[PDB]
Amino acid sequence: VVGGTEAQRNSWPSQISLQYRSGSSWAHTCGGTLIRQNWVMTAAHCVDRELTFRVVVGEHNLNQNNGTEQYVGVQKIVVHPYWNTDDVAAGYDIALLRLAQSVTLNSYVQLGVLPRAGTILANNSPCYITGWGLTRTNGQLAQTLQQAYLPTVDYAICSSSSYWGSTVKNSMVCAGGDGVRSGCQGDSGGPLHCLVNGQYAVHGVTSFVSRLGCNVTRKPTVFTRVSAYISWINNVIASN
Ligand SMILES: [Ca+2]
Repeated sequence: VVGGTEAQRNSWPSQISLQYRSGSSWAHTCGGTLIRQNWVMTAAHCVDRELTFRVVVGEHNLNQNNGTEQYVGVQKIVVHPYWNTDDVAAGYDIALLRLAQSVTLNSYVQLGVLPRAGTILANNSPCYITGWGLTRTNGQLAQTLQQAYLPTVDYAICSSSSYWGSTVKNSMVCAGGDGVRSGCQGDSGGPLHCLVNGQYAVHGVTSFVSRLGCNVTRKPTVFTRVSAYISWINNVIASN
């Protein structure tokens, strides 16, 4: 997250850290959202490579013990059937991870609230992006969970030639683009939390930013629109 601020420890309890094993140690690679005690929602491009993955819930500071973390391996990976790693602009950047064990819910670990199917947000709706991603283009990961206010940019405006144009589809949600705040490498797969009916719900899965850089004027961070995948998500969890 570029242009963000440290979030109050565990103020976004459904946020998870997706890590892979590198030799004898682990490394953060993506964010994710806990949607069931044993299911995590993240981006398909986060699991393109065949490595060993693990999920950490109740995390805040990646480098030290907070006394609230729970570590669990990934037992099954279900990527959307239409995902094409060579065409992220085509969409379908969403994957579901079945955890090897069910995590314990508590003050630091809670399930994320998903929107109703088909729900589209009005322009400039209040939302927040959270993650441990780069805090600057070509920079380095944040040690502590970061958050940034990132209001939405509706499809009409986002798909105009003045922004992303044809690159963005209705199956995506755009947010930010103020040139100061944005998601960045490492935030991928993470949530876009938006206030709806007095309640924060996860409306997006961080997917991509401009090739030119993370925080670019008129190049909002693009997210997979979760509300377009409710049926698929429900069919997978009630089958696996
Ligand atoms: Ca920690």
